[PDB]
Amino acid sequence: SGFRKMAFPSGKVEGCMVQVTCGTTTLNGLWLDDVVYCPRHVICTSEDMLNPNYEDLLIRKSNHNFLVQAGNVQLRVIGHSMQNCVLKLKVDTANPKTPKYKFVRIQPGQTFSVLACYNGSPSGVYQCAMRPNFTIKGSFLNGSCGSVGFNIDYDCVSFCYMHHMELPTGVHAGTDLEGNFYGPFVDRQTAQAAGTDTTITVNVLAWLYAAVINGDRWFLNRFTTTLNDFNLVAMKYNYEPLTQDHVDILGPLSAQTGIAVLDMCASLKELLQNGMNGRTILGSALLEDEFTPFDVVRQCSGVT
Amino acid sequence: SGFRKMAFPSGKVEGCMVQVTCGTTTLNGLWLDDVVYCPRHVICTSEDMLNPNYEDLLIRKSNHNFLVQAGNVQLRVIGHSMQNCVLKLKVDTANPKTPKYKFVRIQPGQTFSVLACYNGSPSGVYQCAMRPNFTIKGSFLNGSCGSVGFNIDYDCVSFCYMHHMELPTGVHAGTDLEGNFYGPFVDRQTAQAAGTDTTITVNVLAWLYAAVINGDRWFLNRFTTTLNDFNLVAMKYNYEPLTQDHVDILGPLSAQTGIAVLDMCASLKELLQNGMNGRTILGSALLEDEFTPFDVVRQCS
Ligand SMILES: *C(=N)[C@H](C[C@@H]1CCNC1=O)NC(=O)[C@H](CC1CC1)NC(=O)c1cc2c(OC)cccc2[nH]1
Ligand SMILES: *C(=N)[C@H](C[C@@H]1CCNC1=O)NC(=O)[C@H](CC1CC1)NC(=O)c1cc2c(OC)cccc2[nH]1
Ligand code: NA
Repeated sequence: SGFRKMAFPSGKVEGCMVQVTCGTTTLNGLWLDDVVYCPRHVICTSEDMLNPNYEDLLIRKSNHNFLVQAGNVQLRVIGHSMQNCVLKLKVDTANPKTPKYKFVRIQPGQTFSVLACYNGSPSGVYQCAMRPNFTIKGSFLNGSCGSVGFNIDYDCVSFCYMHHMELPTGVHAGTDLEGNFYGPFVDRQTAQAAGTDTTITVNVLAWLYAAVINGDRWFLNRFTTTLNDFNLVAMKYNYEPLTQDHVDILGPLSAQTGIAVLDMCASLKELLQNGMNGRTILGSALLEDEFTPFDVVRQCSGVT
Repeated sequence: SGFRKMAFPSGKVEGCMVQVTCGTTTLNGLWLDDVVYCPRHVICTSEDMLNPNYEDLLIRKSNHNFLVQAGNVQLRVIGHSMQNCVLKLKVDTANPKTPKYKFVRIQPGQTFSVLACYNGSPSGVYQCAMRPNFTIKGSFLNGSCGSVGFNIDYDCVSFCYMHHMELPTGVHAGTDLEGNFYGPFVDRQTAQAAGTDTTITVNVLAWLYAAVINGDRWFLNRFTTTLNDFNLVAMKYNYEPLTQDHVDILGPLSAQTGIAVLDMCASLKELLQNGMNGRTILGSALLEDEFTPFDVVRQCS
């Protein structure tokens, strides 16, 4: 037992982190097969960052302008291209540590592990959630761009995030592995504001199911509600609306505890309208929203 | 910026996890060089677990009773011995993925990363602290015994923990890699209670410095306290006392933020006496004590 914010084992991703340098700018890249993926602003200097014309800047670069390094070992760049905000550098060596992998674009509310790297060296790993406003409350410093977030299913690594930016409020922004930003953010040296954040409702429900599994069930009530009425109230309490996918992935926890999704939604609606009244859930007095139903299933059943 | 519970990258440890089976019991082992380390209760049956005479049980086993598996590859056991609660199985193959490593015993208040594994397959990694009562607030299920905790210094892995047991309260217990339990716990199948736990004060102070570095400073005040008066109040609230060494290691964070240590201690004393008033610090409604000063420095610099 015990419930912890848990990250995936990072070895498979560690085996793929490299160091990409253009001129004096050094950030991190992802070496899969014979291709290295990294943020394109590696080709920028400071004066270019303020308003960059990445096409014009890339036409001026050649293969021999890119220094790719695994450790201190150079990988020769034999091709280069730009896909949205991601630079793809074809190298001369296929990574022998390439795992089975996919590129996926996650939805707001999903979690993933971030491998914080600097100069191609992994420094840390932590668990993160894509907020409803398409930011992440990560932990990044200078030189962390190109660090990736990922999940692992069986032995297959699904890469979903590449880091690019820190907003003035201290949250972070990035793209998928196809270079498309999450949210309305652009890779420019500008102070950009995110929309107002909200609470991830499906994750709070997953946490309440985790409570019921461990005996904590004072918050259950008689009532049920329709999905639409619940979403209407939830938006009034700065909670995200619940999608059909959300109801579907809550299915296993509903079957394990015997509590239907809409019944638990009525329980949470009562919690939002009346409060907690001093009482606690899993010790905590705050409702936790960065555990997905998958995370609860993973820690309350064991997976891989 | 930002602050998260961060674990060390686990790849070097993943390269060493194997599956150890004796009879019907299967748990995890650590394969370093030509030796596999695992919890000794792998040799016990449900009958033995109540009051196991481990040396009698071990002398009755042979090399061929132990099935060591690296993924889908059998490792032939050519020796076996016992160091306290840890069984050491000598195999015929040296692990090529063996990193530079050390066996260390950590003190209460220190943190480490846990690689939770089942049947030799790593499933998760998270950050833990050795509680003052020598438990850890981990996340372990059946078959997780043999999972290890560790830190990493440049490229050297310091193994400090091997998991053995879950207490009735849901906290966890284990040994160092020399087989000596942390705390008054025993590897037998009984309900075992821990001593009263206290809060790691120096860690709370480091985490308040982390909160100041990341903008949160509603809890600060214009007051200052002496070390002894702060320790009086802290012990009143079941907090471990703050030593001069603790004050010194907070030095870098004090220099970075410009807040003296005793100034922050006045802030924390006000927090303990008054409460949070519904407010939060770094998204937490409770005072966090599982970040050492070094963890904060490493993350905020
Ligand atoms: C990549 N190495 C780096 C990582 C940042 C720095 C601190 N922690 C992080 O997460 N990324 C950047 O520095 C990016 C680069 C631009 C292409 C996006 N810039 C920012 O994150 C950035 C720039 C500003 C700014 O510029 C005037 C004003 C306010 C905030 C801000 N953030
Ligand atoms: C190892 N695979 C396993 C890991 C446990 C199971 C549940 N989660 C964990 O962390 N360890 C055990 O099962 C140990 C074995 C000990 C003999 C060394 N046993 C316990 O943790 C245990 C036994 C009891 C008990 O027995 C009557 C009563 C209450 C609690 C308890 N915990
Ligand atoms: Na003060």
